[PDB]
Amino acid sequence: WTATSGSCKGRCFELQEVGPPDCRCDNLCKSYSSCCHDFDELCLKTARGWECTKDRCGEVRNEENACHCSEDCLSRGDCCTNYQVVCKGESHWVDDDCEEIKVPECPAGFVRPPLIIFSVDGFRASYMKKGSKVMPNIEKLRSCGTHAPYMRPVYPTKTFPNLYTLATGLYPESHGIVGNSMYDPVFDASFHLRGREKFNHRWWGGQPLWITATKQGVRAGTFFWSVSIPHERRILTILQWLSLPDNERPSVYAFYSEQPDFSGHKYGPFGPEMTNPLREIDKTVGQLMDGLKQLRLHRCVNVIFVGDHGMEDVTCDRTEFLSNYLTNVDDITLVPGTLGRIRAKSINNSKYDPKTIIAALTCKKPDQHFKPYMKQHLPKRLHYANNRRIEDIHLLVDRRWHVARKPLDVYKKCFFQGDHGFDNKVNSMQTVFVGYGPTFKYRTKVPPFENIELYNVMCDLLGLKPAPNNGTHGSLNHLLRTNTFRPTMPDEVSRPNYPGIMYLQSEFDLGCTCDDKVENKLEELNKRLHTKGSTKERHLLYGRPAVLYRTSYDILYHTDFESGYSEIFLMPLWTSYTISKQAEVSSIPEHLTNCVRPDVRVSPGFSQNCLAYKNDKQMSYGFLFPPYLSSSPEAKYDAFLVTNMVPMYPAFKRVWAYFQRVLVKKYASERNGVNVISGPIFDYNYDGLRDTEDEIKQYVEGSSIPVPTHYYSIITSCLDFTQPADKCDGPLSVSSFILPHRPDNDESCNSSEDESKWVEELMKMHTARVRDIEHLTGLDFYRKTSRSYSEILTLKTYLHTYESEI
Ligand SMILES: *[C@@H]1O[C@H](CO)[C@@H](O[C@@H]2O[C@H](CO)[C@@H](O[C@@H]3O[C@H](CO[C@H]4O[C@H](CO)[C@@H](O)[C@H](O[C@H]5O[C@H](CO)[C@@H](O)[C@H](O)[C@@H]5O[C@H]5O[C@H](CO)[C@@H](O)[C@H](O)[C@@H]5O)[C@@H]4O)[C@@H](O)[C@H](O[C@H]4O[C@H](CO)[C@@H](O)[C@H](O)[C@@H]4O[C@H]4O[C@H](CO)[C@@H](O)[C@H](O)[C@@H]4O)[C@@H]3O)[C@H](O)[C@H]2NC(C)=O)[C@H](O)[C@H]1NC(C)=O
Ligand SMILES: C=C(C(=O)C[C@@H](C)[C@H]1CC[C@@]2(C)[C@@H]3CC[C@H]4[C@H](C(=O)O)[C@H](O)C[C@H](O)[C@@]45C[C@@]35CC[C@]12C)C(C)C
Ligand SMILES: [Ca+2]
Ligand code: NA
Ligand code: NA
Ligand SMILES: [Zn+2]
Repeated sequence: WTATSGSCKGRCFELQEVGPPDCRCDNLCKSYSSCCHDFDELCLKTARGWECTKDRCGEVRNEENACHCSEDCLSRGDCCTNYQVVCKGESHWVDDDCEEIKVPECPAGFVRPPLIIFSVDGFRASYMKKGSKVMPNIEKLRSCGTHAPYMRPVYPTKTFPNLYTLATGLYPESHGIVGNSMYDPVFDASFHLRGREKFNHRWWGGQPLWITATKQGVRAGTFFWSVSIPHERRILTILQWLSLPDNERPSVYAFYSEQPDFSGHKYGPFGPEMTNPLREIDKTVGQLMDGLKQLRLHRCVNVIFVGDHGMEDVTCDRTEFLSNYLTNVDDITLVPGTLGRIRAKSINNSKYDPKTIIAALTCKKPDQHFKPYMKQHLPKRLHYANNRRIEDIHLLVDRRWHVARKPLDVYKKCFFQGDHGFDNKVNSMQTVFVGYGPTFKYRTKVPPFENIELYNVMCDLLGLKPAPNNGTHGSLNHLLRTNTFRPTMPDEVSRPNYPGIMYLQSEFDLGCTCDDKVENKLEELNKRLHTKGSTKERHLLYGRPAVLYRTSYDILYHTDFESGYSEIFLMPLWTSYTISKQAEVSSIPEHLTNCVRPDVRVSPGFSQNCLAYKNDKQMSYGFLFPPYLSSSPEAKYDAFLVTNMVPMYPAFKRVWAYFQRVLVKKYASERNGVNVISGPIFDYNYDGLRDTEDEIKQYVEGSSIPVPTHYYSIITSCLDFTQPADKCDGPLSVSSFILPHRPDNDESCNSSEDESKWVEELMKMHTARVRDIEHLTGLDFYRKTSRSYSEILTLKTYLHTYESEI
């Protein structure tokens, strides 16, 4: 109930939302069906429209008017935004040359530059350039401020997940808004765009910017606007709040536009009808900036112009139907569209089996335009698994397509030409970022980055301490003139042992064999030097990764590679080696095919054993440093050490061997040498974080050899590729992957073909940020470079996406 009997007189667009049943006068009251009876009359005036005219200049104040053209209007703070242009011979903000804002130029009583977030729904990255002709205010912000060529949204690329990621710096799996539609099995409640459940606070996790601000004594505007409030009124209301006395004035504001998304759905991202929506958004930006200039705030406020996701061509006829694959279609509930989430229609149906569903949706049609996954097998870069609101079964849909349950869902439930929601590395899903103001840099282009990072920066812009979040604070310091955050490297927690030769061959009862018995102070002193780390500066180029949790591990040096070998997990945490552009690939020799050699530095009791592999009929093994890339026949023996071995399913070995034999050398040819760091990952609870020893669900049969869920590699080279990776003067270039360690290649429909037709495609899908590998391993890389730490933080958040140019 709401006793809407109170009055909004003197309360229009109040910031403090008042409690039931007292009627509300804030920008969300309409949405809660809760506004006082006179809210429209007093708060949403429209008379005479939104622009001053010559005949209105110096008029007598008429309180009925939407905005004012009278002489008192500037002090009152309620002029039309074009008032000084029409009445005082001033220029529009867009028509002024840009001039660098070296310091804030704010009126007295401003304690810090305000922040205004201007968020546009469905604003595809390529609109900045393709629409630049019809967007002159936006184009001036972009070209005069700091911009990225694009900004990467989170998966799924839908409105609510992304708008709440912007506000919190969290992945959807962490903030809990995992789609526009959700079922929470614990609450037994459903969340939908239309309905009352979405208003319930229990859905919304983490700590959004407005709560962060409020809790730290920084006043916030109310971020969101009921759909019926026209954009011109939203702008005028922001400009009003900015004219409030110092003790009442908010320090952060948001404007939100439903466009161009709304038109994009109807017309496609580039439908000819899309020009007018882009003009309209630009006019709105122009009104803000003229209004700011009027208040002498246009060289004082920081403005972020930011989108939530882009828009793709999607029509009705490009729909896959689950009824075409499954006999049992009415036994499931599907959350459909540009992603699929499947669960049992009924909890009482014990004939429901996810395995049989996955199988029936796996590579069944030539051009099948979706791919099923259990959620833990989704690419780790998506960070889309650790929430009970995300169903176990997921359909990753091809761009341009939809999945649906049955044809009747699609013609009896076409209109649309655009949609979004797809994999967040798809070029059409990319969105925009522009920062303009005293705190941002001047005419600066910054590389693409992810929207998870912005929360930290908005906290920085406001002098707030950010809540714990998934950004990497400092990785966007290069966007900023001032207010940078100077993080320090985490302290290493465990220090390594450096074991020498401590064990005789006969102490090992591992069931391994090696034709290595075939046998000089020249090279014998030389190879002892190699075991002491004499070639380490070649193979460990950025220092050793720091271990950020308590554990017991050994650094092992070899001619061709260095490693940090875990005595707990019985295998390396990391293996680091450099391959020059001129390195040669050799074969595994015949007499070494099945060779595994004990490592005299590491006890039997801390080693793997070959018997365990012989007796495990599902498990084989691979090597982290590839034997194919030994520097010499003699050095090749090091690669067959039991301490270089890791468990690998035969299906996975096909992937790994092709990577090691073919791709590494190829990368070295293309990048002028590469430094590779490889290693296992264990994430049995799919939370994106390194498992402790007690969390491992699977071991090599009869042993304590834990089976990795994933294998990573971090491949680093010189950004300036005319310098060799090992002698690089400047910035680095990286790409990385996290490959799921799976006993089949069902993910790859083409896998019965030669690896050259499917392995690289698999690896591209499982591309990763170094930061992702860090969360998953508790390692910190790039500890010793010549580079600034913020620059290394940026490198660590880099994702190599393999998409062609935006
Ligand atoms: C991205 O950034 C975020 C934030 O930095 C990272 O997420 C954090 O990860 C931490 C480790 O997983 C986690 O710490 C846990 O917190 C528990 C208390 O949490 C409550 O309070 C906080 C703080 O205000 C609040 O934010 C939480 O909100 C979550 O939960 C509600 C659920 O309704 C949601 O509304 C909300 O969206 C959020 O959900 C998300 O997180 C939870 C986990 O908390 C997931 O389950 C959800 O799916 C969703 O992803 C909470 O309200 C605390 O109880 C935990 O402590 C247990 O575990 C530790 C391990 O060290 C152990 O020492 C403790 O003793 C304790 O164990 C006991 O409970 C066990 C399980 O019940 C049991 O097995 C034991 O026997 C013990 O009895 C834990 O410390 C932190 O909460 C989240 N924060 C957020 C905001 O999500 C995230 O990791 C980052 N991602 C990446 C890839 O880096
Ligand atoms: C849980 C908290 C919240 O604030 C919860 C808070 C984040 C939630 C509660 C209400 C909510 C679901 C609104 C619903 C109506 C919608 C509008 C409309 O449909 O008329 C509009 O079209 C776009 C938009 O999607 C919109 C405004 C929102 C967005 C998010 C909101 C504000 C704490 C953290 C304070
Ligand atoms: Ca884990
Ligand atoms: Na085996
Ligand atoms: Na296959
Ligand atoms: Zn949309």
